[PDB]
Amino acid sequence: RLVTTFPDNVVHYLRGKRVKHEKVRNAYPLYEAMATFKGFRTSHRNEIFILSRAGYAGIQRYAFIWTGDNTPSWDDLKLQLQLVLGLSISGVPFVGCDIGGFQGRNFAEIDNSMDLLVKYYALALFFPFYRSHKATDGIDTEPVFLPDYYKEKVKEIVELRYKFLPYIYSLAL
Amino acid sequence: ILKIYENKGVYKVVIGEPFPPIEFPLEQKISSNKSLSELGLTIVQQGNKVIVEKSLDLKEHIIGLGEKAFELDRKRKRYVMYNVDAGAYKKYQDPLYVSIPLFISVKDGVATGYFFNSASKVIFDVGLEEYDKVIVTIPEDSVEFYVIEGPRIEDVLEKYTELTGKPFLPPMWAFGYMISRYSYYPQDKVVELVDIMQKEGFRVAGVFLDIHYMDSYKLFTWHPYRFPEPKKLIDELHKRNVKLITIVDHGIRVDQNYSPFLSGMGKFCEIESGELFVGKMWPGTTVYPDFFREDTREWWAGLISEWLSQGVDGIWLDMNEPTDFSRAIEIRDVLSSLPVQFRDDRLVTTFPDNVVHYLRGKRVKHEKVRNAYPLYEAMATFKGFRTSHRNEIFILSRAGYAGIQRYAFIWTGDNTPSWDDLKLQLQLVLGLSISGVPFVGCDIGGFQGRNFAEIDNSMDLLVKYYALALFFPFYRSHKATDGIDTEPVFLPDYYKEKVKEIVELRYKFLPYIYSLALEASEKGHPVIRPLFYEFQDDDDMYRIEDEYMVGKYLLYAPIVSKEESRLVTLPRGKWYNYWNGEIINGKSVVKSTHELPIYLREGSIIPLEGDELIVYGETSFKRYDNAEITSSSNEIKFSREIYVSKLTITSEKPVSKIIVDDSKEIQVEKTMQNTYVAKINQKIRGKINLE
Repeated sequence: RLVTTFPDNVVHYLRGKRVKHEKVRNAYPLYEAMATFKGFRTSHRNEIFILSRAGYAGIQRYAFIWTGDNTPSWDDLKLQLQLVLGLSISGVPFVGCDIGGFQGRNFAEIDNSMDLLVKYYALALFFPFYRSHKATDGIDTEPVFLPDYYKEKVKEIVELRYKFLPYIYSLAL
Repeated sequence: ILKIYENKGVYKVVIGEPFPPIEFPLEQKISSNKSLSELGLTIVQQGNKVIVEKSLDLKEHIIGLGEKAFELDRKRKRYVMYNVDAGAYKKYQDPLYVSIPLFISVKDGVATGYFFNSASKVIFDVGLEEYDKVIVTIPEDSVEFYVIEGPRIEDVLEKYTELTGKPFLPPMWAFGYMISRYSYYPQDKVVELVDIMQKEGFRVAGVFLDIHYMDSYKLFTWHPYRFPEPKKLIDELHKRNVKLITIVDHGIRVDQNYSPFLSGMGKFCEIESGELFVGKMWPGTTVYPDFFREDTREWWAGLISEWLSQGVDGIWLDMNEPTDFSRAIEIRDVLSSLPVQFRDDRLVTTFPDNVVHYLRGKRVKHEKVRNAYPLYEAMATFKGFRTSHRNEIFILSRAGYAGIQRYAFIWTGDNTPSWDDLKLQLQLVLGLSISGVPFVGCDIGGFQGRNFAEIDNSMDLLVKYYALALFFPFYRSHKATDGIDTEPVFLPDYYKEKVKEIVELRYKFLPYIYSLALEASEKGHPVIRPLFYEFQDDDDMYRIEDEYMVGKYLLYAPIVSKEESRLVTLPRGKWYNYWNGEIINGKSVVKSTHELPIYLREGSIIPLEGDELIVYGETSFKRYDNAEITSSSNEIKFSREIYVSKLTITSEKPVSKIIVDDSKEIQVEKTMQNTYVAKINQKIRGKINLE
């Protein structure tokens, strides 16, 4: 995976000084989020919403963070919980994961069963960021495409979330 | 150029000047009034390619495409139709062994079929490239496809079957319990095993002989040491009423003293430059028959016929994708030393690109007609049975193309034993079934042995396989060389008894299954069906994949997990619980009450072993022996005199007595809720009344 990072000969200008990318790499997303947040101010937009995949200390000033490209599976339920809680205990409060898992059907070790999907909705019941996201070749995971049995379960879980939204938002404040 | 022909709700669209892999007759070529736009299609011709587009709505369902390791509703995936030796395939792997370029669209409850008659590497991009479109790409400058009107899915399949060919009617023993392995030998061991199986109560219909029976893998030969007395072997099995099916590959060994090689000369596949296509297969250096040629077909039929004359009862065609290993071996020889791990590109096992065939006198590239290869091999093999005046025909094929149903059964190849595979096998056989190939099955217990860690050989999983395929048309146990022995006789009594009861239950339902087979060969209706086939108007049905219908009357929800019970989704209408007698209202979810969750639909007639008969509601049914049975008000009519042993009537209203032909009255007995039994044990002229 390290092959997907910027090469070693890349440089930036931090506070007027020329520095190597490897010395300041992790702060890159922080400064991008900062500039994007500034973009909302420039528009006199009071309701700000920014989602970021990467981050560094301070990223909480400007954005929500979701756990990226997770794989649908029973084990992933426990993994996502460790990921969001680790982020949360580290200063980044607004977090979540892709409900139903991002990965589609590009490899065998993916579990697209509907009862697992229902467990994802239930797992993130109280997560700050509650989003369903799926890859291009993954089955359609919108609740409206589920058999009535499962559709009703997702419907009741989402309604229960909205019922607790006031509490969640107070904690956000 | 663009021509459109119509007739019987089937539009034949011709783009350019097509040269089909096989020609399908049209009994009325009437030029159509409907245009492409009224057909909802867009067509583009480019660099030797034809792209056909159709819109795709959010609620629209796409089914078919044959053997696909994916969910039955095919949306959000780009499929490739190219026969390939899939090896130890896993879910979501594509492509596989069979290529049926047919897909059915169900929009607003109405079904429409689309069949592209090209055996080239056709791409079906179902809402992937463009979320709201189905894009079909045919790698040829010309092509002929058909739009098949429904409106019922069954209506599309009847027309499709009418077009490509009705399934042949196989003998009843072809649906019996088959034992197989890779491989059973020497000949004395084959008989010993059959004896133990029968002695312990297992009714074995036939045994399959894999490649170890041949002499150095040479087709049409017997291993001199393992099978020195083929006649003895054959008579012993027949003496025990057991059929013998022998595997036959497609590779002819390049051997100077091998008869088939010498007699087949002139009829083998060639390469662009004119030499023979010499490759690698089980017998080593090999050449392959060009089955696209009439004469090659006649030559093959002759060898088959001669082979059948020793008393062999069936032919099992394998590796007929067609597969070749020369490329793989070439790579393994050059990089064998290197301590690096190779990638598993299955496409490397297909024929090279420079291979050519002669189709209807014309020289064509293998890549243009590849998928039809197994079809022509099966055709020639079927012709071999005719040449032998053999009425009971049995042919098993691994690969296939549209029309393969005319000549053979298809099994899902080299599956891996695992709990997840239970669900995969169900999608595979149902996909094949909804695509025109009715006689299908999978290797019970899984083919893979112990050549890699991710294989589950637990006995309770094995039992679940037997239970899963309870109603599959093809019921065979097959295992790889290094796999544990999976024959029931080697299981602890606890598990052995369970397999025994499952097999007995299958034989009890054989009459119904065989009647559905007759229906398949006459009307092209599949034997096993996904729920959406009978209830295409209910969107929920397209997400149910661990349940399947056997015919129009029986719903089976096999247990595909370690649980003791499962949730069963019942379609609209009333359903009768086969085991405890409960009748539940459709469009609901209930918990299973038995290990084998079977439910009968209101309006069912099911013939069982030993002339037994189950009737629930009003319907009409044709038994395999031509006897038609009809149930209405309180009357069961028979098209002709037939014997009836035990009659079971399920009814919410009590039944005190039945009357045979207006005179004799038979004692009725309430055995459980909604269940009434009458021990008739006598011939019935024409009717039975209920009171």
